[PDB]
Amino acid sequence: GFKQDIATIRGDLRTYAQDIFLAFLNKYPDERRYFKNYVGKSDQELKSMAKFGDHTEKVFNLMMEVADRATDCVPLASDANTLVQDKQHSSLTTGNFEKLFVALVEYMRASGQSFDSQSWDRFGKNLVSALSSAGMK
Ligand code: HEM
Ligand SMILES: [C-]#N
Repeated sequence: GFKQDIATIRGDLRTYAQDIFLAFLNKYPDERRYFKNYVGKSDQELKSMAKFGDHTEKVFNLMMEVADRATDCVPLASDANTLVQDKQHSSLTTGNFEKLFVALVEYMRASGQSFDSQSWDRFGKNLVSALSSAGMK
């Protein structure tokens, strides 16, 4: 279930973080231009970049924290607010986050692993709603 998935993802955090983030940029190429140092690089070129590994680790580390603090796949309003008030995410709309979770849920289904994809779908949707409520457009 959801709680086991957080353990699975944490167990190989860099590998999952990089793969899902890559699935996200490739499915939604417009989102690549938010990350200027990732423009014009192939999957393996990005995986050879130290800063890509580091960034993706930190993102999925935080996502797992929010997921672990969540009750029944609903994240904390203060966790949502953190994402909304952050300098780096100030010029985003909830649409960017929705796309990340589509790519994440798709990835889970296409993998061979027994991920609880429906719980991650709910989690994504509840996070998006919590982002709107905190003032994200
Ligand atoms: C729940 C989902 C997300 C989480 C948990 C998250 C978290 C983070 C964190 C912790 C950082 C700082 C990493 C560091 O210190 O290097 C960061 C950077 C950033 N994120 Fe996100 N993020 C999420 C979704 C998104 C989305 C959907 C976008 C837009 C496509 C986005 C755009 C950015 C940008 C532009 C930066 C700054 C780039 C840089 O470090 O040079 N984030 N994010
Ligand atoms: C943030 N990626």
